[PDB]
Parts: sequence; C-alpha cells; structure tokens
Amino acid sequence: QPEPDMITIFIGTWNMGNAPPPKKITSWFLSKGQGKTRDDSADYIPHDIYVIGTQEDPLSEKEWLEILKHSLQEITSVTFKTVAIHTLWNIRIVVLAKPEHENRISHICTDNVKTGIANTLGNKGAVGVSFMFNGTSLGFVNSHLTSGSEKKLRRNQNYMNILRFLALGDKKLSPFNITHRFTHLFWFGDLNYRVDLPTWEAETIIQKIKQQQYADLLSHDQLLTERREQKVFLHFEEEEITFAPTYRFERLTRDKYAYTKQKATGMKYNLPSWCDRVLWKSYPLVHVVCQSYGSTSDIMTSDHSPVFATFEAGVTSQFVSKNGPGTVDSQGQIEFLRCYATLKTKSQTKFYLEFHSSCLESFVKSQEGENEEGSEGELVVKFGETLPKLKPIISDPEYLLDQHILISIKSSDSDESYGEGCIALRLEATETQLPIYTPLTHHGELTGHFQGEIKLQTSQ
Ligand SMILES: CN1CCC[C@@H](OC(=O)c2ccco2)C1
Repeated sequence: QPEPDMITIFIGTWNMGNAPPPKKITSWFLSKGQGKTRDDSADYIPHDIYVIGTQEDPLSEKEWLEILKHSLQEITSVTFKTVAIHTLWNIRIVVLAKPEHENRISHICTDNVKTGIANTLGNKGAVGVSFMFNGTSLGFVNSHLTSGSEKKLRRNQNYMNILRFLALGDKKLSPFNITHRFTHLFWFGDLNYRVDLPTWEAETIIQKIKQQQYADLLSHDQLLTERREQKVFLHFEEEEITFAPTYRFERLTRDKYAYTKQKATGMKYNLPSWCDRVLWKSYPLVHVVCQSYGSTSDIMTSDHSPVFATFEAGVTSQFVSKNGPGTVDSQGQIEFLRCYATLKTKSQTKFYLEFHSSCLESFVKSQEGENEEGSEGELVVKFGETLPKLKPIISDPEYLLDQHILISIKSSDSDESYGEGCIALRLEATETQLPIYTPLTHHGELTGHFQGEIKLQTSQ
C-alpha cells in the first residue's frame, strides 16, 4: 500500500438561500456546468478529500451529511468517511475523505469566528477545519462575509478578523496565523464581493452574461480589484473565472437574474456578481494545480448557484529514519548568510527571529539583529552571518528538500511578531549558497521582507 505523493481535493461552496437542496446535486461534485469543468472520463474517479462549505444552510448536520454521502456513493460507489463537520449559525463546513485515508488523517481541528460588533454580530463569519494528511498540513475556511455592494471594506475587515482569530493547525506555531500554518490553505465561501458597476447598467450586465462576455464585468469584480490593490487575500491565488456570476438568480430557473431593489433586499440592488469563490495559498514550491473552477447549471433551489473547484495537491509521507523523529540527524544542517529583514514599522526597537518547522525538534530563537536605515527611510534589521545553524531531525534529502521554515521577526521588548513569512527548502542545489526571499506579513498585511542566502546540507 504505497503512500500518495499527490491527492485531489474537491472544494464546494454553496449559499443554499435557506432552502432544502434538490434531490440530485451530483453535478456539483462532478465539476459540471459552466467555467473550467472536469472531463467526463474522470466521473467515477473519487477525489481524495471533499470539503463542502454552505451558507444560509437550512439543514441539520445529520440531514446534510446523509445527502452528501448518498451523492458521493452514487457517483463513486465509495462510502466516504466524515473527517469533520462544523456549523456556526447557518455557515457549515463538511470534510469527507475516502475510507483508505482514515489512518493518514490526524490532528483534526475545527473552529469558527463571528465577525462584526453588536448590530453586525449575529449571522456572518467563518468556520474552518484543519488536519494532517501524512506529512502535509491542510486548512479549510468557509466564510460568509458581509453582504451589499457598498460594503467591500467590511468584507476586507471580516477577512482580517477571520485569519487572525480562527484557531486551526498547530498551536505551537504561536506567532503564525492560518495564512502560514498549512502546506495548503483553501479559503472559500460566499465572500459577497460584487460587480461594482452603476445600477442603471443592470440590463447591460445581463446582456454581457448572456453573451458569455465576462471581461468587462470581471474588471469591476470587487474581490479581484481589492486583491490587486492588496486590500484583502494577499498572497492567495484564484483560478481565472470563466463561468457566469453565481448570484442573484430567481429560484427554480437559471434563466433570470433578480437584481432590482426590493423591501426584502433592504432597497439594495444585487447586480449579478461572483459572490461565491474559492481561493488558496500553498507554501512556496509545493505542487498545487487547479483542475476545475466553475458553477453548476442544474441546481436552482437557491438564489446562488453552487461553485466547485478541484485541486491536485502535493503531499508528503510521515517520514521515519533510525535517527529522527526523537533525535537530530547530525548529517543535516541549514545555514543562513547575508540575511536582512526590511520592516515597514515606524517603531525603533530591537528584533530577533524565530525559525519554526516540523523538521526541527522545536522552534529556534536567533540573537538580536542590528538595526540600520534603508535609503528610503526604512528599518533594516541586519542578521548578516549571525543566524543559528538549524539542525533538522532528518537529513535525508527526500524529506528535507520538501520542508519549509516559517520565520517570525519579533520585538525583543514585547515578543510580538512584526512579520511572518515562509522559506521553501526545495532548493536548486545543496551545499551551495542560494538566494532566499519571503515577504513578511502580520494579520495578513504586508509588514516587510526577509532576504538572504541559504546553504542546505543533506545526507547526500
Ligand atoms: C482592510 N485593510 C486592508 C489593507 C490593510 C489594512 O489597512 C488598514 O488598516 C488601513 C488603515 C488606514 C488605511 O488602511 C486593512
């Protein structure tokens, strides 16, 4: 029974519009309909993991699990195992996996974040699941963000609150939020970003959709434009959108968008929009390939159409040698040369680095760097040659070149992280000085950069 080095992951997001689903939802899990769809020749091939995010979900967990399991069994003839299910209000995440993966999956976490204060705390937020799959950490977030075309800033704030406060993954990675804790992080949901065009243009927009001419609509998609201006989802990826806007439809057909202001909308227009989205962020130089991203055409109980995305995702095996785990492999070492952190902070305080990685017995604290001034006023923390030599638990290059080092730059005075980043050890060469780089973020906001050289020694 060989351990996989690749799995496929299905991500689904559906705002169910508080209505039970139709009797057949198989098209969703088959990635059929509009956009980048899955080849018919793959229909009987199960994905390894199915992650289902719903919003405005009127079903009990039991009712929805029974529908999902019966759907996958009908498609695949496989009885999928429940990894995790978590519900906040009407926001739900279900993770199903093939039974052969039961003993590959461990460290299952669930959490939720409620967004907003008083007025705004009551129905929006996120649920999430993480686990290990052999040597690979996987995180999944289903968020239902603030509605309304005029509230893109609120959505960006909701995103900020969710990535700060969602407690998934390894709690020993204390300086790191969910945007750094996982080999692969998938964030999906009713993100509620809208096509930001004048109200009077609604019929023009509908025309554009009927012509499958999305270019002029996507150029006004608030998620794409906010991402381009680095207001949200910094360092996340999204597949190109080639399907019609998934909101807001008249129920029981897909032929009609319902966009006009009504008492029930709070006298707001709902111009056709790509509310329903899947984004991801993987550690550098890990295999992740989007193999589908689209919407179904035949599921019409909601004012949203379901969205699907599928991924190839690189995974690693749970490595055991004669040495690690439980002792350093003295054959291996990670060295750092000419290392500098450039920070955006206006503060003048001493900094040190922490190195965190599952290839180390425990995190490593550096000595303090020496602060200098960049040309354009900036704080530059010099580490030069002073960073420690890291001693990985296993020196085998088949393990070590697949690993990553998380870096936090911490204030000596407060121990608060000013910036988090990640370095891949998937180098072009070993025993060779090679450039390294990571941006540094805090609360998912760009706070600086870390650059230098690495020199990696493996058993080879
Ligand atoms: C929501 N945003 C997105 C950009 C980064 C961060 O921006 C601010 O906090 C801010 C204050 C004044 C102007 O920007 C949070």
